[PDB]
Amino acid sequence: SMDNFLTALAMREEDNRSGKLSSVIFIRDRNSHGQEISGYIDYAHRLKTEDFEVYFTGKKRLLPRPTDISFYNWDADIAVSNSSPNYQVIADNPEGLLFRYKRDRKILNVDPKAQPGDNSTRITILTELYVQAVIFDHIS
Ligand SMILES: [Zn+2]
Ligand SMILES: [Zn+2]
Ligand SMILES: [Zn+2]
Ligand SMILES: [Zn+2]
Ligand SMILES: [Zn+2]
Ligand SMILES: [Zn+2]
Ligand SMILES: [Zn+2]
Repeated sequence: SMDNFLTALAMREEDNRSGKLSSVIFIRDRNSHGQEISGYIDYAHRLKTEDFEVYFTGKKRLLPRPTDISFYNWDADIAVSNSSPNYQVIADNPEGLLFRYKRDRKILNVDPKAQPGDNSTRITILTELYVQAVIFDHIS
């Protein structure tokens, strides 16, 4: 069933689809072969390309992938920044991991504890689904 995580995504689905809101989902967890993974997911683009019923009904867990905005698997020596339709990866250094929302050109600092940026909020989701889940919400 849905805990805080899927409820949070369900609450944001309509506005992500329509473009009123653009959410980036940070998940740190593990793959199914015992390695930690983390990465940043463009929620609106995933909605556009996948039937989210699979996730809402618990048929599959949402997880970050190498094709997402950025993705890490330290055990596997993988760290990639492919960007996404809605976000460009613009910096990654001690001052922050920075994405730019392409439509409005505003900068998001997407470190899991970051001060997120203009018209962005960050919320940690308490969920048993993942080691850490953080949602950044950008109001365009
Ligand atoms: Zn798209
Ligand atoms: Zn697409
Ligand atoms: Zn739906
Ligand atoms: Zn999948
Ligand atoms: Zn490890
Ligand atoms: Zn940090
Ligand atoms: Zn706002």
